[PDB]
Amino acid sequence: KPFTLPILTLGELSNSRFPAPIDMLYTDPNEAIVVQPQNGRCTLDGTLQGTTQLVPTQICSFRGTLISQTRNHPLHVQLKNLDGTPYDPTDEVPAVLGAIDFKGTVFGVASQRNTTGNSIGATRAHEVHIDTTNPRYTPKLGSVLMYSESNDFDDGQPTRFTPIGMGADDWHQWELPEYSGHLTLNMNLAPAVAPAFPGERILFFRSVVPSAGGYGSGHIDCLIPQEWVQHFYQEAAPSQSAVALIRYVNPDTGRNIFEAKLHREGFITVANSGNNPIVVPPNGYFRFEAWVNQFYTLTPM
Amino acid sequence: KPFTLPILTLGELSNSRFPAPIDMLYTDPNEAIVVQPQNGRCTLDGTLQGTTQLVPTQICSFRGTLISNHPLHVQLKNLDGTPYDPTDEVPAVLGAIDFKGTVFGVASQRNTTGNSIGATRAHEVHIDTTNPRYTPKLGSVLMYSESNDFDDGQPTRFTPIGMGADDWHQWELPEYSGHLTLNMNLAPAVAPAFPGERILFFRSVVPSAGGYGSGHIDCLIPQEWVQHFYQEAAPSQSAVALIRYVNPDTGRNIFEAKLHREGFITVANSGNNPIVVPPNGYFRFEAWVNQFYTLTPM
Repeated sequence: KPFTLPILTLGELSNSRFPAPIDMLYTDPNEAIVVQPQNGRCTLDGTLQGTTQLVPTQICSFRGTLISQTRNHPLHVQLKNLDGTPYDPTDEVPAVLGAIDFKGTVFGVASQRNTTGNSIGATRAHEVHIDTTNPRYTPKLGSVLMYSESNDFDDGQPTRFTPIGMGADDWHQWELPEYSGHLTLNMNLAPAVAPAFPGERILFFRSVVPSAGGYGSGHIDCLIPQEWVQHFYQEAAPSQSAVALIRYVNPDTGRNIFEAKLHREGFITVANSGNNPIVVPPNGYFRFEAWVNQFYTLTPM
Repeated sequence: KPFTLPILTLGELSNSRFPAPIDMLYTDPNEAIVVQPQNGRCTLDGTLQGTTQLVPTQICSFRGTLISNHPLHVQLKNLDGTPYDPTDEVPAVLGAIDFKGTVFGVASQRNTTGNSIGATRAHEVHIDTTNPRYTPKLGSVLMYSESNDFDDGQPTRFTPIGMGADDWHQWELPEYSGHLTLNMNLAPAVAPAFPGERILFFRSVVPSAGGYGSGHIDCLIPQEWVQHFYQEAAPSQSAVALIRYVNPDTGRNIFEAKLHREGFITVANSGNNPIVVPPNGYFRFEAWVNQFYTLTPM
């Protein structure tokens, strides 16, 4: 079964680490870096890793039951899986699938539709935020702590968190949260990735997301788009080497814009050409060319 | 080139009319109906119709510039950032809300001009698509917010969340150009062609910001099918593709359905109780058939 990439253009792709469209391709203009995101992790032969799940509108969402305590009002959410199934802390995953995979304050909307009590079916929804550096951000243990200026939430009722953007100018998108709290280390992580040679840089799919105040830039970079995650998962094409050579191509004219290494682990490196941003045709997209090895030398893009 | 369906399960699929996961399959428990949604419209050979675009998180979103219950007049652009041309042969800007109701969400800004370039803000808003100023075909929509903390002249984004009031009519199209200028370039209405058949819907249950509204949004095919048909562009060998909902473990056909070339599904009405399907099941293409194929009662 031949390995293939989706033929969606840049403006037709979705971020795999935040529910947003892709705005541009991006490489670090200062240096090469090492990253370890947990959403948007899928090998080329279709193995999901980290906290990666398949629904693009559920990335960084939470689902569960509100638990009352004992101005910013605390809202403890006892989690279930985003697909409604019970959450099992013994699963070999870093946290509930879809959990926020970086340090920062994410603002969004928490909503409820009552299933028990005297008002079954009654609904409410208000802005909330989740600080993933809070010691009660414990999605591996099965709970997160939200905060809201509204106390209009019903105890014991189903509660969904939908993320919107930056709740504060405090994002560190490559710093993993402590999924089990201050005491216990992270486990079952998707591996860290980095260029294997000097002169190479990871190529990111960059989105710019909203912010509820301040001057935060709103950058979220993913290794592959969510549509690629869905594609590899379903195709499960055998990887014939550690490195697939791919080209950003103009499908109308056949012109090759630049070449890149698509690693079996599920991320892209390009040869550093080291200045100001990447210009690609809006009708173009990546196309698989051949299976190569690590000793392939990339032409500066 | 053979026709194929994605193998994603129900809980792995996205609604094509709202940014939400699919919750269940659904048919009308009383009668056959006629529907004409404008999002989630794609023929089996990959022709997008209506206001359908490809990004699943952008459905029912708006993008534009704030011009001037505090009213927020938004001059629209396309969701992919390109300018919006009202002369395009579309019912409205791609991704626009395609039903009558109050949709609540968050409006956000990041300043690009003035003395505070880069400054941001975001607040809950709602859009009443029955408002005379809901005119996404002309290129503008009116939002309302309890906060005044918005800067005019600045890029403005609306992200939908759910019901702003218990007033949804998901099959009643809005007046995209206002009370004037009846809708144009619409994706066609669809309905079962025979008695005893019903349209099979992919149903989402979305949030609500007050009241007892059910939150139902039904789509003809999931957004992943839209993306898949668009890329594959497999020629339709007949007007009706026979598909079966299968259990991949056992290979058992749970039920069969007609997948019409226009891009919607009908099943043989079996009356009673909501639909029981295994979590690991998915639709797969079986063969090309015609209108005279008799579906087994679902």
